[PDB]
Amino acid sequence: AVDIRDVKISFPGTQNPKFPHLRFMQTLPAVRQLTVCQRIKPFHRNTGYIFSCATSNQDNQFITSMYVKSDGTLNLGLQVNASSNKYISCPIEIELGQWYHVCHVWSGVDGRMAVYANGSPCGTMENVGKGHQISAGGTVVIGQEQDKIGGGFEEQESWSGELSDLQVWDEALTTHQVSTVASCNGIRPRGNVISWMEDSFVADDGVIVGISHMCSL
Amino acid sequence: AVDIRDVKISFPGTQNPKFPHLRFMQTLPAVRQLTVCQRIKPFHRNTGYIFSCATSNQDNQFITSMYVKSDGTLNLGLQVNASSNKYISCPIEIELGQWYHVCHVWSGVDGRMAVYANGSPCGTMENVGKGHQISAGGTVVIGQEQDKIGGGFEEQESWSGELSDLQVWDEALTTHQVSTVASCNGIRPRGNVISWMEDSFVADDGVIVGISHMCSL
Amino acid sequence: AVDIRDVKISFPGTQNPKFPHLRFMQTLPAVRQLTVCQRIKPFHRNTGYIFSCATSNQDNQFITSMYVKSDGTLNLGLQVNASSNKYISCPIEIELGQWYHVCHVWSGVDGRMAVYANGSPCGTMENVGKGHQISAGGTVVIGQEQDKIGGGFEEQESWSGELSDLQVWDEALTTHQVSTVASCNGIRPRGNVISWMEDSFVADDGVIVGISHMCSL
Amino acid sequence: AVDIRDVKISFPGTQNPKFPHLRFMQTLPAVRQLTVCQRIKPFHRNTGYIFSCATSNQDNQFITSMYVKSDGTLNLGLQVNASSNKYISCPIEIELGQWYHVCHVWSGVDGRMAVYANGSPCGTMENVGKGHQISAGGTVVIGQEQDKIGGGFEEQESWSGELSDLQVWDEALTTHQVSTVASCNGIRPRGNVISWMEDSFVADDGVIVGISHMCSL
Amino acid sequence: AVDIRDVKISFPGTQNPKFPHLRFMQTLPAVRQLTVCQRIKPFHRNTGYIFSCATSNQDNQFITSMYVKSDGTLNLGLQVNASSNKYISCPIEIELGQWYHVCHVWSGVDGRMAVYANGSPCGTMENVGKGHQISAGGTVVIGQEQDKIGGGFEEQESWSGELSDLQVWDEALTTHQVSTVASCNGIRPRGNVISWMEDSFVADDGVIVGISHMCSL
Amino acid sequence: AVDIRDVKISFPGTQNPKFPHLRFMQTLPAVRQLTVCQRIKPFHRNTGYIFSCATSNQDNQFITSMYVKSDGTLNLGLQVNASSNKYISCPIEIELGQWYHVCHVWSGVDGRMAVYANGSPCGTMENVGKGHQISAGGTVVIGQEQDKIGGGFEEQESWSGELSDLQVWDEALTTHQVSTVASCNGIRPRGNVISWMEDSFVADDGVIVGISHMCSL
Amino acid sequence: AVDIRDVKISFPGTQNPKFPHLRFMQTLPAVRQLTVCQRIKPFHRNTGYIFSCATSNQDNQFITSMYVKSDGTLNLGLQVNASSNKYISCPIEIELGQWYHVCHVWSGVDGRMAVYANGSPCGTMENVGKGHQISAGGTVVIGQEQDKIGGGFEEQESWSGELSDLQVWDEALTTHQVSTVASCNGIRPRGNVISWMEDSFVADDGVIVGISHMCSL
Amino acid sequence: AVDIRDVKISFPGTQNPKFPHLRFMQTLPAVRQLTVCQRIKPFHRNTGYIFSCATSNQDNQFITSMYVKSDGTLNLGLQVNASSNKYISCPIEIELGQWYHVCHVWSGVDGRMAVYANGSPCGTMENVGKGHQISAGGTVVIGQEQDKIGGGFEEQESWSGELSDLQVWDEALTTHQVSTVASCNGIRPRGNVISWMEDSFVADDGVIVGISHMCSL
Amino acid sequence: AVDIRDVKISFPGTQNPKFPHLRFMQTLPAVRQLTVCQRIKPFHRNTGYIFSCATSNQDNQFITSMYVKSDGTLNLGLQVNASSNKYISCPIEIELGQWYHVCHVWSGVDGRMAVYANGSPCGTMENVGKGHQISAGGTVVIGQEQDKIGGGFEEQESWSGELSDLQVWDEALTTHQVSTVASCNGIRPRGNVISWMEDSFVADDGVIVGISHMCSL
Ligand SMILES: [Ca+2]
Ligand SMILES: [Ca+2]
Ligand SMILES: [Ca+2]
Ligand SMILES: [Ca+2]
Ligand SMILES: [Ca+2]
Ligand SMILES: [Ca+2]
Ligand SMILES: [Ca+2]
Ligand SMILES: [Ca+2]
Ligand SMILES: [Ca+2]
Ligand SMILES: [Ca+2]
Ligand SMILES: [Ca+2]
Ligand SMILES: [Ca+2]
Ligand SMILES: [Ca+2]
Ligand SMILES: [Ca+2]
Ligand SMILES: [Ca+2]
Ligand SMILES: [Ca+2]
Ligand SMILES: [Ca+2]
Ligand SMILES: [Ca+2]
Repeated sequence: AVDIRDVKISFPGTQNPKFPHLRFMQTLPAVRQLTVCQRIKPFHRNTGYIFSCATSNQDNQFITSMYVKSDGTLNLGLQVNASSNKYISCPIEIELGQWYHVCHVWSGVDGRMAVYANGSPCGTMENVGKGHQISAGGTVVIGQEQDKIGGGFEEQESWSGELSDLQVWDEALTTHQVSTVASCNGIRPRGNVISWMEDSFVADDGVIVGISHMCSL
Repeated sequence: AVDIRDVKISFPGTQNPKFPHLRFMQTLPAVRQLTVCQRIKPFHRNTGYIFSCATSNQDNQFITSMYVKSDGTLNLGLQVNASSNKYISCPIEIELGQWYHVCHVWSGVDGRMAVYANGSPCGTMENVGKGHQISAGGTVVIGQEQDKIGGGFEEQESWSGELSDLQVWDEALTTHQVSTVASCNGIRPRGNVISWMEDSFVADDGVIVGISHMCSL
Repeated sequence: AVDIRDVKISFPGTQNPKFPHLRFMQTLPAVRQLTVCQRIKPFHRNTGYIFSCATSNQDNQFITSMYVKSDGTLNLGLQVNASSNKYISCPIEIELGQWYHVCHVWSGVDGRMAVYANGSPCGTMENVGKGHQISAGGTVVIGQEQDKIGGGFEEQESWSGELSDLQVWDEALTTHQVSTVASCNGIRPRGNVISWMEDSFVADDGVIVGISHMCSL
Repeated sequence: AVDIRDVKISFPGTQNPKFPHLRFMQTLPAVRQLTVCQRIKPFHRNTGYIFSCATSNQDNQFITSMYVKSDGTLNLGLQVNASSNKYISCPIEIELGQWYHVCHVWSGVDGRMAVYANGSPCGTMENVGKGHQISAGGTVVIGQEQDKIGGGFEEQESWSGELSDLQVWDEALTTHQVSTVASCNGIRPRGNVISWMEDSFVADDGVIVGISHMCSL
Repeated sequence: AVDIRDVKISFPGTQNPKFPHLRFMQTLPAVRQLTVCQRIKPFHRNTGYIFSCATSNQDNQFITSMYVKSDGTLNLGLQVNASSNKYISCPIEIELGQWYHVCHVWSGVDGRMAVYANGSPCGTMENVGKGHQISAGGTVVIGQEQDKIGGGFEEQESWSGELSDLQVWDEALTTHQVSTVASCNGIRPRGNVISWMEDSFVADDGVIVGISHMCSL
Repeated sequence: AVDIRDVKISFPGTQNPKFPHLRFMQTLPAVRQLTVCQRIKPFHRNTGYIFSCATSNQDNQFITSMYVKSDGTLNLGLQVNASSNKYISCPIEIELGQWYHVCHVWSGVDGRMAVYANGSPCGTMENVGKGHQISAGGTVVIGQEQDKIGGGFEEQESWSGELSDLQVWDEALTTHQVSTVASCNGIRPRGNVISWMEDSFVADDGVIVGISHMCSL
Repeated sequence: AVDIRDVKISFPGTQNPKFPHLRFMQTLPAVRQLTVCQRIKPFHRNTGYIFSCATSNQDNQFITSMYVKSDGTLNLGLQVNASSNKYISCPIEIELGQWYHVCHVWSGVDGRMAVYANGSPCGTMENVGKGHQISAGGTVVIGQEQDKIGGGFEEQESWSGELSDLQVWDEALTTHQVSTVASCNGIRPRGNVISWMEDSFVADDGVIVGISHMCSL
Repeated sequence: AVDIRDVKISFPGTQNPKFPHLRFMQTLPAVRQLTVCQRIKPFHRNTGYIFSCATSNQDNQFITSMYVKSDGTLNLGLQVNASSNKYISCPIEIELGQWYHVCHVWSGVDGRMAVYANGSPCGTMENVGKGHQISAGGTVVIGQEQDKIGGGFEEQESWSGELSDLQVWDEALTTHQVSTVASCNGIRPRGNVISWMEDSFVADDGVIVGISHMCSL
Repeated sequence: AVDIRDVKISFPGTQNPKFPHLRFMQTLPAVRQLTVCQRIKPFHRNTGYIFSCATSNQDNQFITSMYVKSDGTLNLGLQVNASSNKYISCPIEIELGQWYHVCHVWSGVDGRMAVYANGSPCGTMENVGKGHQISAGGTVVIGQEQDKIGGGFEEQESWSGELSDLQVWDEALTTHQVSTVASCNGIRPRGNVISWMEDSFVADDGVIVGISHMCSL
């Protein structure tokens, strides 16, 4: 049968008061490094936030985002501890309505940031949350940007499209690791902090549950 | 990895205006026979409707329901074409918070009804929608009873608990077939009209997505 | 994948001017013996004709029919060269909306007739078309009784239900052969005069094409 | 035995009031992307519509069509939401009465259109239903162009020839995927929204059911 | 594919001036023993000659024949050197239009005669051509009785039905050998003087060539 | 044992009133394309017709023929719907008394004609029965040209020689298919409309039945 | 090498201000059922708490405990939502300084309680937290009883001994499941909420890390 | 399952009076050579001591340390018998928050010192404890520098980061050996004096126990 | 080659000032349970001490001893924390100069004592060091009884004979474990605190090193 990792979620589109999203049941432990990967099929070209981690006193602990520009260039962004969104553009032309594997690697130890598109690195950046350590209790929401724990959504910050195979590690995966994670036929590794479908989450406001044909047809 | 059929959905509990439920994307074709099976972990002992099929002019086309009585006896009910809920009790003591495999087999050809609990038949009944044929376009909702297409929910008719491996055939499976469907280690067959996780559906109002440990530990 | 022999056709029901049926492209050679087998899911209990073979000057060359009685007894009928329908009842209780394998064996050589239900013989009969030889050019229609080549249907003579795995031999199969033909897991033999799905036919008036779950689930 | 995917349907030719065609039993869910592939043996060189998807208030939701020009060039057309037929010509000379594999890929997300002939791309086009999303409930008819749900056929818009292995996905398959879909000896994938022979359909007005010798001889 | 030994010939029926029959190209060597076996599906119950061997001066060198009596008993006859037909009845009830394996074993050395039905002996007889030796040059005709070399047929002596797997040895096979020859799944031995299909023969007057379903279905 | 496909028929030679020939029991369905292949050992160098298909109102529906010219060149002809024999010469020198594999491919869809000699194409031709569709009920005769259904033979139009492995498809096989059909050791495919030895036929006027040593020695 | 599940922790013994214990990094999601299993080597015979789950406003959310009586009888206790310790004695004589596998199964759905010793059930109890649902954010501490989140330890409530293979599920495992969990050579399943060694935890006050020789020697 | 050698310990960071560290239960025998290897993920760039061996009268018997310089160069230090820290820089740029395998090889026999980074030698040094022999009874502490047996920690001398697969031999491994020790997929050898996880140790002050993803993902 | 575990040591016999013995290099960690097993070939029948563990303030921390009585009965003794030698006699007749496997199991947790002879238990005893915990730093001497750390030997307390396969665990092995340890062909387990030949020791005063033929010949 199809593999559990090929299950996908669809974020139809936001418009107050409907905010399709996902909220994980368990909260994240305290972490000082983090790698978040997932397969995405973007719908809009404007900025939208995908992964949102918020604590009782910092709704902007960790937030991954993206936006495509006119020439079709992919721009992956990361914000740590209410900082400003830092972006890194990838040498790939995006086609709205298509699948892509993306990873964000963050290391508060030295404040390094690295984003990957399809197993290939796009580039790194520094002074991104350097010295910062996400407090324990992070609540995770997908497809919406929290301003309140698991709430306070702004339709203009939401992200629409399809998503699946979300994996998260509290370690900064190396460039050679990231590539084994993105490959479809690879060994398909699982995150230690969050393994797609293995860690339960909550759904609301019309998310569609289906299957991703990116890897298997 | 875990199999896609072991994914489960949790229906936390209803209380206006929150109605956790599922609504399938595709509507059912016109059918004159129907077998609906699924694994369930009931939470409450009072009547709740699980499978609800409604058309633009008959919100009560097909509705499976259940309720446990004081002695712990399982009672599976079926209602066809706005008829009255017909019940058949099973020779098994239910334990709220535990897994059970259940099937409802309906044949409008002769109006026969048969319900099974864990691959074993509980009994049959007659004159249940005899001669009736569910019109094409049936909309399916899980965990809520529709009074309107995909809506008009009544908190008192909702069903809470956990559910998974929902399979549906537009044929009246035989007693020997039903048993091969319920077994965990069996060949695990898939429904032709609805295959759990293979046919996409919509989620709203806090359903929890996780994994069922009934079959595999 | 599912086997080609598991394809089924559904005959919704007749009502002038709609006569759902099938008409084979090639006509039958001249034959003096004939075995017609197929899997059927009857809808009505009243007489209906399944296999109809008609020539330019005898629309009643060969016609298989059936009807269930009050007690649920199966009655298989055969008519040869405009004779009268001869019936043989089988020791099995029919359940409208269920699958059954049936065969009609006719031998104009001695005029013997034998009908089987699920690989088991129901009984034989004599003086049924004895000495008769169906002329070459027989046109075959399924689910309707011809009074004209490929036409002249009477809605009261039509047969509704589901059908599949239709096999036809111009030889009178033995009782031991018929049994290997009816078994699902058996070698599944194919008719030499007509092999289900292998010999093309024409469809009209709303027959539904799908798949039979009698053998494979 | 021959594989179920090799079953073919023949559309003899239209002439009021006879409109040979197929109508699928289940209606399409709401989709915003779509890939329709199938093997075809064209009879006429003039425009004819193959796949027709119509909703209660837009009989022109999605319609694939084709026509061969004097020099034998294949022209595949697509029309979305009552737009005008957009065509893309392929670098292949058509031979009426021969087999060809064809795919139409549409993505309302960015309005992109791509057509393939025998696993190879013919070219793409833009602004084709951009932003459009086919409403849920699409009724599909093959070999006829609907002006009414499952009706209102115009013999000048009908398409004749032979067809088989019709596969449909609610995702925009990639160019590398389309190629594995068209190959005969390939893994032969099945559509998630419509799998030839697996999803039941209705037949009327003389369609011939047989077998395609394109792949297997 | 089907085996060459399963090819069958049909002798429709004689009526002056039409005499369906077979005539072997090569003539038989001089023999003093002979075993002739073959599978037959009799049509009429009256006497008919199957194997006819004639020389330029004795049209009645060797002739096998059969006839069924009222109670359905099989009677196999043999005539040697213009003697009178000697018969031996078999303990089996014949059913016109069915297959049976038959052998005639003759030994001019001691004049013994033995006939078998389905690998089992029916009985022996003596003083049948004792001391006789069929002269070289015997011409063989099937389904007709010669009064002239390869001619002089009498419609009343013809034999109708189906025949196949004709084997002939110039040795008197033992009872244990005959049984290995009759079995379908056995090693299927071939005659040394005549091997069905291996030794060419001539056909005239409407014999039908087809395939026997006695052994393989 | 030798394969059933290696059985051959010999057409000794015609001379009124003797017309050695074969007539198939079942008639051909209505077809608009046709591929007829067979192995032949020609005896005479003058024109002779091999495959003759006639309907109740057109004795010249489809007729394959051949003739060798002085330099030994093979000329394969085809006539459709009483048209005139169209010929295509092959780049091979024929040797009367030798085996050759030949195919005629006809497509009434575009009126194309193609003939092959030993798996290799000799050439194509156009405007051969374009738009024509052979009516249902075609009677097939081998080695004689019908002027009447199964009769009206003219000794000057007869064809003598040996023939075997006759295969017929109601589809226009491609050039790559034709080659797999002609090879001896190949997979040896079977025609869907007529499979040598599998579809019964009638014989008269001295045809010799034997075995072909073209493929196996 | 030794398996990761055989790692053990030693709780030397408490004496203010030293409180050897473990505190898991991630907090428990909200749960309404729970199965906690682990291998233990008890040191003292008096009551000691092993598993302690505390939330911001209920330090007594879930607490497993045990004590051995004079006759060596094992007594497993459970306390839910500040209730009173409920005990169930097991039919086994404990030997301080030896290994034992223990499981606590709780289901707030019906308030059922069941404890096991070495894969065998000791007995069940009711009205234990019935209707209760542990709030999300439970902090888990091992070997100490919290009166404050991750603190407020009372040396008289601490538990000493050795522990390993701690597994936790948010489902109420069945009696048949518990048995496969306790066996050493079994498949050794892992908890979905807490998998020994897989989910990180914090150590303080002298816990000894080593290896358990209960299973492997 | 994950291998026992992949268990890691995290040293959060020191700040009086909290001194996260490890103290092995068994003391080191008397040794005159020593190889200490382990996988480390450094947090700070300033000097920190990792391995500390102290006896009743020399708290500075053996101490491994490291520090990264501005340009990211790794500097591994060793101190023997209260000598001064001798350093050797490695040709590798360190990235705080990443994994590296490191070994210190010391031989009091000739006073040679050699340090390796990732299986490769960085360089050697001499006159380092030449003639010295560590007295029996060495107590080992990790992540803290002892000034007292198992105590007297100075927060400015502590080392933070993650560590795992600590192996120790009382022999001076060769350069070829060190390389097989550092490889992940290698045979993974174990130290004879200290084998990670195999020899028990004590934990205090918040060390985190988890798993290293350096080798296995 | 012979296995390392079959190496044996011979204790010739003591007589001041010669005290043949062994002293392990590493000292024992602090333990509260202990299992000491070894193969022995006794020479004298009078009491002799084998395993002696002494700390800087208790030369009598743990001492195993034995003596054979007149009837040949084996008596195994144990002394803990300067207590008095407690003995347990075994139901086996000893033969000086022969091999025997012996184990002493001590559990200070409950003060239980158990001795085994050849995998079989001889009996248990209580109140033997109950509550006692051997302090860290135990020095081990074999074949001599220490009154001083690694010294102060008394010739009358020495033990002579041959010994090998000495294994020691800081856990109280179960009776079923002890039996797998004693068997020669068994899996031959190794102690975690002391593995024969794997943990280095010192030799003096004429111990003979050789090989034991108890297990392998
Ligand atoms: Ca925010
Ligand atoms: Ca916001
Ligand atoms: Ca309702
Ligand atoms: Ca309602
Ligand atoms: Ca009629
Ligand atoms: Ca009629
Ligand atoms: Ca239209
Ligand atoms: Ca139209
Ligand atoms: Ca005669
Ligand atoms: Ca005669
Ligand atoms: Ca003619
Ligand atoms: Ca003519
Ligand atoms: Ca408390
Ligand atoms: Ca307390
Ligand atoms: Ca120091
Ligand atoms: Ca210091
Ligand atoms: Ca002493
Ligand atoms: Ca002493």
